[PDB]
Amino acid sequence: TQLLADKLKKLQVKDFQSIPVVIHENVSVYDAICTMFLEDVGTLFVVDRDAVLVGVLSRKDLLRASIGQQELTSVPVHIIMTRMPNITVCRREDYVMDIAKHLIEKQIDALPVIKDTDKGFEVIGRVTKTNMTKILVSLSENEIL
Amino acid sequence: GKTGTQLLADKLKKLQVKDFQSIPVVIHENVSVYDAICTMFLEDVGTLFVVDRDAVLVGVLSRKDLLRASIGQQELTSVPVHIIMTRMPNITVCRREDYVMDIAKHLIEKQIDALPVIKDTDKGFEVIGRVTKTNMTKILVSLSEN
Ligand SMILES: Nc1ncnc2c1ncn2[C@@H]1O[C@H](COP(=O)(O)OP(=O)(O)O)[C@@H](O)[C@H]1O
Ligand SMILES: Nc1ncnc2c1ncn2[C@@H]1O[C@H](COP(=O)(O)OP(=O)(O)O)[C@@H](O)[C@H]1O
Repeated sequence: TQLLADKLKKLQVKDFQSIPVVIHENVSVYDAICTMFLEDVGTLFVVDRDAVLVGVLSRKDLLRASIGQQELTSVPVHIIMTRMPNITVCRREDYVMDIAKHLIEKQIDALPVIKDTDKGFEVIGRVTKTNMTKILVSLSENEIL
Repeated sequence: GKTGTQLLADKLKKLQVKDFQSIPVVIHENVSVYDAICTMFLEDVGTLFVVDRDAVLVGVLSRKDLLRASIGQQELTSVPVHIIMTRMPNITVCRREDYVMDIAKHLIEKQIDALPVIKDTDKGFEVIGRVTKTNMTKILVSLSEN
């Protein structure tokens, strides 16, 4: 059954990514939490003015913040975001299997799908445990490839 | 089925929760929102299950449930979690003998991350395990290594 595993290891992000949810880095912690409920997501991708990736913000970053009791309404998200270097990203041609393992090796719920531009790492989707769970329902229902 | 991907599908459909579950992380219903937020970081989970004086399921709590609460206009941080829990009977649960992929549809269709695994007792559901999207993602990985 090794060529079957081979073939799964070649499913690509292109086909299984969700949209990106992004915020500007100069947005407040309060505003980012708001966006989190409006978009009903679990991770936000933080961008700079033009509009390259610069960090990420999970439910736990924000909860940590709101329990910290700084002036939330004034406090910009670059203060608390997880920053570049230093985020696990992927690209549309990356294999979902690899991505699944990163999500496990690194215990995070989502990766950003970036694109190498003449601006930098721009954000063009996400891939998350939900995507993985969907790919896993699709296979059990024999609906892939 | 006739094909490789069909046989793969066939085994996927036969996997039961009992073999793909994580420990339950469980709090009492008279604990504060603040304590819940702490337990949540301590145990490093995204869903706490809430039980009563008899150890019987009474609700769930997600990370966003507690985020919403901790920034409510009203002070909700000091209040008991039963004020703010998603209550029974509108919690979706599962049992050891349930098929994993039946549970994967529920996670997706109902748009939740975890289902408590429970045991029927004459007094209600006893929490005996956790099933989440992390469990699900591990099964995918295993497909590629195994
Ligand atoms: N793609 C990522 N790359 C690097 N770090 C991340 C990434 N996504 C989240 N993180 C950080 O790692 C932690 C894990 O958060 P995550 O697993 O998404 O959910 P949560 O914090 O809601 O339980 C958070 O501190 C988050 O900011
Ligand atoms: N197993 C469940 N059954 C019923 N409701 C749940 C269950 N798990 C979570 N919920 C509720 O559904 C909403 C979404 O939960 P979930 O996706 O798990 O976390 P979050 O709110 O961080 O996105 C929350 O209000 C939570 O109380």
